[PDB]
Amino acid sequence: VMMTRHPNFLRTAEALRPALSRQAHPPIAVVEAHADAAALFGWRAEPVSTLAAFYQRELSSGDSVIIDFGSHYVGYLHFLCQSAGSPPDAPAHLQLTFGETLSEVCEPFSDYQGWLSSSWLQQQDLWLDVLPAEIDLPRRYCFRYLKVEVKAVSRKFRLQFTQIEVNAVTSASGACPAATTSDPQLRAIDNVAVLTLQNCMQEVFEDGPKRDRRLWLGDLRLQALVNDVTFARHDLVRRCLYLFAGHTREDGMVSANVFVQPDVIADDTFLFDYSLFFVDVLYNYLQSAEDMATARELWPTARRQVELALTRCDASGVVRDSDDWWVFIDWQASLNKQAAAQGVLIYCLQRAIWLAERFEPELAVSYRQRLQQLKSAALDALWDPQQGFYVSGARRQVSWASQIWLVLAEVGTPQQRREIMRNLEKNPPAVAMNTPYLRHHYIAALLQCGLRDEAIAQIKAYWGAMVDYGADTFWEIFDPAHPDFSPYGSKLINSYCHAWSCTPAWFIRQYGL
Amino acid sequence: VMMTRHPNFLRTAEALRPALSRQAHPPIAVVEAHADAAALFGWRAEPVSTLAAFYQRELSSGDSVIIDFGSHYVGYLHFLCQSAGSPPDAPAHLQLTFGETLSEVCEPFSDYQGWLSSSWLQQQDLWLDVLPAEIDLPRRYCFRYLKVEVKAVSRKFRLQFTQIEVNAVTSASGACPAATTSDPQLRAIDNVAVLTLQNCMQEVFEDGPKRDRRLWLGDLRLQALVNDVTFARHDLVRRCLYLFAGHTREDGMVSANVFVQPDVIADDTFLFDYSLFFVDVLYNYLQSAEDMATARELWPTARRQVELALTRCDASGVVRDSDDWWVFIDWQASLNKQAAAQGVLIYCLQRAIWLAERFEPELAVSYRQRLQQLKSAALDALWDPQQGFYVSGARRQVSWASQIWLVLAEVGTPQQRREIMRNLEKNPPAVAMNTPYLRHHYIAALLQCGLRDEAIAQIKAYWGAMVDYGADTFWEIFDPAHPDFSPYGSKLINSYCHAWSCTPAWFIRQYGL
Ligand SMILES: C[C@@H]1O[C@@H](O)[C@H](O)[C@H](O)[C@H]1O
Ligand SMILES: C[C@@H]1O[C@@H](O)[C@H](O)[C@H](O)[C@H]1O
Repeated sequence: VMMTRHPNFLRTAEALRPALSRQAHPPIAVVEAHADAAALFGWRAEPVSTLAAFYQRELSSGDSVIIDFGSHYVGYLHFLCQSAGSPPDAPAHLQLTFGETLSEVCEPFSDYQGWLSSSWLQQQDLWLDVLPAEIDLPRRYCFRYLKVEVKAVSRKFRLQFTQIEVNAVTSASGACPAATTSDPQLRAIDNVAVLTLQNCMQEVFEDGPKRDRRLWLGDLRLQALVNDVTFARHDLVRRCLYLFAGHTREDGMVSANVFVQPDVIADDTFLFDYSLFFVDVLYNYLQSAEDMATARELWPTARRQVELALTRCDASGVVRDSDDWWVFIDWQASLNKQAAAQGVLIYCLQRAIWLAERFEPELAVSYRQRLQQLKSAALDALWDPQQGFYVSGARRQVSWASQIWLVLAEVGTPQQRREIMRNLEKNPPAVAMNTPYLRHHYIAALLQCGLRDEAIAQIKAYWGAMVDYGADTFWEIFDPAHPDFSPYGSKLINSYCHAWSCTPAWFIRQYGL
Repeated sequence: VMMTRHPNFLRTAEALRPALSRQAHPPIAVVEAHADAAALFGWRAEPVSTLAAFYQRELSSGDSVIIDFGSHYVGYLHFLCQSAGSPPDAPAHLQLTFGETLSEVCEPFSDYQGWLSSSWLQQQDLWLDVLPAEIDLPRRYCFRYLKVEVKAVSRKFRLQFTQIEVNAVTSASGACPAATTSDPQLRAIDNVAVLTLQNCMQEVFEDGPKRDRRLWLGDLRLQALVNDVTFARHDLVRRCLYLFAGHTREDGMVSANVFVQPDVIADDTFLFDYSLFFVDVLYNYLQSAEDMATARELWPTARRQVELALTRCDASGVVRDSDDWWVFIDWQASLNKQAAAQGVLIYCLQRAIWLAERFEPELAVSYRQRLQQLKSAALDALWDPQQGFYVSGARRQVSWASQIWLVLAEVGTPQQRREIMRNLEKNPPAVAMNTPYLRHHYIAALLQCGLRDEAIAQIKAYWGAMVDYGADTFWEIFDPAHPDFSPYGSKLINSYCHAWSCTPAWFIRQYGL
């Protein structure tokens, strides 16, 4: 897999690396876990003591506690501990376990049976040869709960903690305007959304601070919108644009995600939709930041994503389907992706035209003709009048995703599109949405068709459910009908702070809901 | 338990802290373990590749190897490793296990049952967030074999080690005269002995570098003898004398062992014999180093150990017996210790007299009378003519230890004592010796009675057995009839480099065997 580096673009990205603010926080309580069928993933917390009382305890082999930090934090653990009893005559062996949910410190990691690496699960053994001890752990953890287990000391002495804190980090340490909304339930959702984005904003826009700690293009697109009306760090959107542009496949296609440690390496994973989203991110960045220099410099990268995407169309102007993981759309293994991909192409071509009008007017003429072909081809090949929905693939599957994306693409007439959104509400497709990522687009489609009250009710029903369940930050994965669901094969390795799920802040602020 | 600090003595000890020499060593092979009934603790090594070939390997989840370092080392692990395949998209989770014997990296630590802390078992989990990686582990390990297990990486990449070394440490980095002996089997034993002492000589004379990494008085006594004819670091014997003298029980009794991290703390463990051995260590130090200043300064400490010990005698001059752990002698739970303790008292009183002659002549007069009382009382109460052995305790137990110590004490006549050592041949006592520590004294008793050929044969039979089994260093525990034996409950937590077992070097060199 041949790649191409662009030193000029990478030097621009490097110069825009943000400083991180570091800030200490103590935890709020010691708790005990109780298995409970009717709770957040089967486990309930009960407060048992303050921390001042825990600092008086003298722990022996086998003793363990769970520390509730009170909110969701990303950062570095610091603690002090010391001996009690006789002079300490052996190392103290501890085991630490970190969780975003309570369930992550109650279910054993040894039972994880998924296709992501188990190494993402947060855990650390320590051997203290000398007491008293001052410990600053080097790895960055993302957690609310911390389990501390004394695996082994000798019978001659006991261990005693005197201080525990987390040093939390973020690049979103600037001001953040308060939301106007007079609706208390939307306010609560906005608060959770903003915290979600804050913890994801680091040296790049990370998708999730526990996992994958990495810049992805689909995620970036949504995060940039929220950033726009919260922390307004346009320099960081610019940095992330130059990163994707600075290291590409040799034919010019941008990667789905980028690493920045130990140096900038772009992944060998390529997605039809994420590539095209480079165009929409560049367009939204121009609108919000008003930086013509950057948009002009990066336009060729955007244009190239379109040149390459258009080669996937057959003679009749419909995107070819295949069984490999060629486009993302949602975490839904049974989803045929052809129709949704057609919609993404048409959506992003439209933005390529708006950009072309400024930087390459002559090309906009032919792009406009091409837009028309694709929309017509979508109607001819994909629309099914009897069902009132678009079908996808050789077996003519009906999904939510197909409808959402072809409505956003503005295929057909405004009243046809409004009729489709009513059809979802009264006659729901079989293949459902699994992520707040895809739900974001459902909301956008509702608003675009002037269904404003329906969009408000939908934000409240879906994201309000996560809030009512007790979420501090919004989740990577959420299907209300199956709250245990994981595409990875364990809810333990899902992310519970994922910024592609924090767009309600944008909807609420931008549309004045 | 009230203690007393002596700042003057501790400042002298601190000023004599030795510099450590650090020196790099590569391992010699990759091996595979095979369960084998007739081998060193049930496990046999087979070489499978060089290290140059292992540095070409690309390891995935579940792969593991065993690295043979070729000898016994004490020090710090350094290695480099890097990614292969796709760009690394998750942390690399490794598990390291360290063993002095092969069995320690083959038997699972999770099965350890014992009264010593399991935290002594050497083990370390690592999560590498970034590759390539340069790793220098901070803890000091004592090992020959190293197991390296890749617990988890993702399917997209593999791990590849490019260098592995141990940085070995010791304070015995000076010259060391070669042994004269023309006997090839004694030469082999001397080589193993010298390496044993070398690894135990650190910032103090440690009893064992894996465990307990600590200065004990009984161990010190034997280590100082060997030091005398090998590395000749008298400054270190002096340091260790001032440590025991510098922090005592409030009534003046020295502790059995001393900690030196984070500061000097003497243990709350007190042993009749180890306390008295302060006298013999001071005496041997004067003979070898010729340092009258130190011996004069520390004489009051020595004298006080005798004052206190003599209070354990009844009116008739026999030491009172009890079932608590009041005296050490050997790791033998079934041993009645009264007779051996009587012998240790008489042995150490004799040295207190030789010291008193120089620093307090008037006291030697009464000590000489007391020596006579104790020897007489030993004959009257403990000698059994019908059996030709000394008995110990109310149940008149016959042990090896009783005979050994009362012969070293020079109770009775030279011929009586020679007849006792012959009797150990013809009617071996029921309660056997479990350590090379006690065996050292058996050898000394043989030599003292002029049984020189028998002492040579006994060094060869016992220590030669450990060599023939494949030992790089001599062991803390060794009963030939039960090689699996542990007073701690698992052979995993025994020490396999214990300097109280390296005295053959002294015997061989000092007596020109
Ligand atoms: C497809 C890509 O990878 C998944 O693991 C994460 O959910 C990420 O947010 C998504 O954009
Ligand atoms: C009794 C004392 O402690 C044991 O654990 C060690 O074997 C040490 O060497 C010994 O001197």
